[PDB]
Amino acid sequence: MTRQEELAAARAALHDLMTGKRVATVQKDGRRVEFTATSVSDLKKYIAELEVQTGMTQ
Repeated sequence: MTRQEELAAARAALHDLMTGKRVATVQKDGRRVEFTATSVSDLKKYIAELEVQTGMTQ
């Protein structure tokens, strides 16, 4: 129902990784999101997709 939200929260850290955060690492039911302040940009796109996927069922 709403599993992409958890890491989408990780996105929150990720967008922060760009400045505040530094390294995000989460566990999902299909893929893994482990990133730092080097690929977080490319990741933010991936996580951004994730984000938009959040609350897929409301």
